Amino acid sequence: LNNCVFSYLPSYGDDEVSVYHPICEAALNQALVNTGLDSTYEVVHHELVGSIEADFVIKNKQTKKYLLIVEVKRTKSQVSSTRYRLQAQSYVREANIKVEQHYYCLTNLEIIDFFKHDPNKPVVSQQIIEPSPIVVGNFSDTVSEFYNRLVEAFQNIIDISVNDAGTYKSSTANLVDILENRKDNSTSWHQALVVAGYEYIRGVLRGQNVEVPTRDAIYFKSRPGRLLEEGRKIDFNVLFSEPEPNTNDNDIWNVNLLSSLNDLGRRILTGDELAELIHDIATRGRGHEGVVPTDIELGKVLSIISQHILGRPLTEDEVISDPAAGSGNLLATVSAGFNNVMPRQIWANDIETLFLELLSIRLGLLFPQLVSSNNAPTITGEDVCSLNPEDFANVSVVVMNPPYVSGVTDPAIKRKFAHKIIQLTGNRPQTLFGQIGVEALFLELVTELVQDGTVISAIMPKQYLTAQGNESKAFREFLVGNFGLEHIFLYPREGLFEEVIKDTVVFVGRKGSSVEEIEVLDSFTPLEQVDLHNLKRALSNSSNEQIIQPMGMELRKEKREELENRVTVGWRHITSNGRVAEEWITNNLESHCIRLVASDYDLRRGRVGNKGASDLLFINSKKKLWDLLDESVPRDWLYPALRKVNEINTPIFNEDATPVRFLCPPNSAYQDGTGESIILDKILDVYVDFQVYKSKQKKFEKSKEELKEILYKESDFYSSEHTVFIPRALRRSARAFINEQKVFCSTNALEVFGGNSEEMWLLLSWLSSVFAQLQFEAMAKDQEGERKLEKKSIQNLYIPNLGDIDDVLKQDLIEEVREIHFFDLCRPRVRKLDLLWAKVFWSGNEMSKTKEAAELLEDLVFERYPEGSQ
Ligand SMILES: Nc1ncnc2c1ncn2[C@@H]1O[C@H](CSCC[C@H](N)C(=O)O)[C@@H](O)[C@H]1O
Ligand SMILES: [Mn+2]
Repeated sequence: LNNCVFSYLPSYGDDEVSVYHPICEAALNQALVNTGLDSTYEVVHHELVGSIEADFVIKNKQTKKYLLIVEVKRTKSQVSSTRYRLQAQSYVREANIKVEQHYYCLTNLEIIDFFKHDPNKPVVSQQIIEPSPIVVGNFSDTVSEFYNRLVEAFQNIIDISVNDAGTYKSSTANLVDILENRKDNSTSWHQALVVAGYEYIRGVLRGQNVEVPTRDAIYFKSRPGRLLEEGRKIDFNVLFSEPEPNTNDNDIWNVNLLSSLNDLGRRILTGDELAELIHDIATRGRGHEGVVPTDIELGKVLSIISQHILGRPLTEDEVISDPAAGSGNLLATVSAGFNNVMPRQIWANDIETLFLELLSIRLGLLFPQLVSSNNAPTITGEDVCSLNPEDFANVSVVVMNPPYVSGVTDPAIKRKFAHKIIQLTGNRPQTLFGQIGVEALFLELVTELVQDGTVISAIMPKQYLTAQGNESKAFREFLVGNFGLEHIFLYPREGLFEEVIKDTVVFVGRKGSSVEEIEVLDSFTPLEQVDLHNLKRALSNSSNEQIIQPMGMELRKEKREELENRVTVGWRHITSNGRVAEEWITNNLESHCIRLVASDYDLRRGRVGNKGASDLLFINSKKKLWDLLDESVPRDWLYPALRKVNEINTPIFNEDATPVRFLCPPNSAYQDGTGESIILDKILDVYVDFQVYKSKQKKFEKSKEELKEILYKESDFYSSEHTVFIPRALRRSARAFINEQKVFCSTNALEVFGGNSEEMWLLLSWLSSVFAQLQFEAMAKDQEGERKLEKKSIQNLYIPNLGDIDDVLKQDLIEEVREIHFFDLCRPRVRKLDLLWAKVFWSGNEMSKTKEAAELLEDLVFERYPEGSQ
């Protein structure tokens, strides 16, 4: 009977996992029972698929293959969004051979969109399957009717998937086609959007009991000028402008397509569907791109933060602006969070004129009860460098996801922004130093353009927080200057093939202010899990003394003086990433480990080559000397050596690991009469002559007698079998190695010794894991550039209790070392070695705790050394 156990339907602001997921899960299960497919298929919540986690999969019990992937979102605008449709599609691409059928689904429960991934036709809107979009209802509906309809829709979708009976929606496809062919013709592009938009707008508005002109577009086919006038009576001036459609248009006067668009409007009741569809096609000369991909969850949080920095109500004359509006998603989301805004207070601008219509459509239908011929958003298609302070006079809040170009700045773009800033301020840009990015110039230009007190919220690459180039230094100077930084928001973002990523940040300023303490807001939780009601109240209750933390987040305060004085070095000190990692290590690793210093092992800095004559000790390190000497040195006098920690690149430190050699003559080479002493005399002779050759005065004083003694001494600093070596300085590779035979090590590495073969290989296996590396990055929480750790800090590393690993596993752990290289710290990946080690610490859950360490490591490394991720 579909008996519902739920008392309420969600609110858009409810935590997705806590509130939406149980409803969706109960419905999927019921759908399997109703059709009797529960004998064959199971519902799995949070299914790990490669490096990502799916909200729901319908999974075959016997084969473990995927019938259907279901991704849940909170809002209708999210379901319409190409970004989130690509995220859902990604699960099918990541599952590949584990797939039964290529069907996937995106839903906020109110609306279900149903798709079939086809690798030979990857464009999302080409993949919508009939009868999407399925309108289940609205969250203000009676729960039981709504729940029943949810169950029936899932039943339909499951039946179609299991039989591979899906059919691609043709109208969507026909409209995509029409627009793709008009992309390079602004006249016909616009003409198509006039007709299509008229029909879609009328559907959205009629479904919401808003009065619309009663005649359908096709009625005006012979008099299209009338279509323009009929549209203007609703609003959307920039859409309902010239040029008129042509009567002779071979594509747009199609009853089927036009009805379909009107119906689509009736179904969605939002401007989002059509706007996203247009944006996909228009944004094909990409880019067009900005700092982050579409993030509606972020936009919702930004809205709350903006209002809190504003610190007062927005009056009726005050405007909310996005000067590089793009798709309109961010402006639409942020605007919607201001109760009582009028359509006339929203201003969207973008240089790309192909976005004009879609911006009109999205933002005009945003407030469907209010939009009219006298009350509509302003939509402009101007380069920011053409705008003037007067254009921003009424602007009280700016939000932006500024243009970003992942590569090398176009100098003509650079110049165009710089001149405009010079013109406005009389001075060069505060940000234009080093290898400038357009995003910083854009932000600075907008800042100069607005009035004091204007709230400016900008999404920026996180590198700006922590990087040490002159461009990041100048940027932080800008932030605590004119920009009037008040708030820093740190959050995790979602990627196509990566669950969480901390590579972006939000900077919120109030122009011309100089607040004493700057807010730092850190979300430990993905933004979909943030209860928006809790956050609203946490920010506005946080008085002077008592700082109230929102759930899954920490709010802290930093003194401006501290950021001002730490502008060259960076603001890494403000992030919590190092603290949580220290906590994670303590709650998960410490009980089963001991500190290296407590253990039986000895620690010692590499001894070789500390007291000069490096070029002789490492006979083959210098090419010109070696071109001379190579024919003169017996191969068995050469021992594998470490000078620069860089030259090894493998866990096994032997002759095959490195070409670098140390010169160790045998004992008989030092006594007189033998042939060995002869061989050595020859060598030293040629060495002396080359030192002359290199000398400007053709002089070298030091005798063979002395060189003999140095070589004899340094020979005694060899490293015993099964030493494990720790580089003192690393950039990007997780480096640790072991030797099997006698080697020589420079001062550039730390030596660990004392154990036996097995104890030593196990320690190497540990050092090669994400867990040991995590600990290193934690000790280095206050560093930039290379990670430099000496005996002092490494003494304190936690190493696993020897008597805690089972003998089979010990054998698996050592073995695994034999089949790895050095993992990339900027992009760690969970692998057998880590999972193996995970068995020592956890029964629940190996994968998920190993996946956490990996993510924490990645985030810490991104702070210390960004460039490895670009
Ligand atoms: N020089 C310039 N002046 C004004 N706007 C610009 C610009 N260069 C790029 N832009 C715009 O900056 C935008 C990046 S932001 C991407 C917008 C995103 N869809 C959203 O909802 O926020 C692009 O749309 C691009 O057209
Ligand atoms: Mn979800």
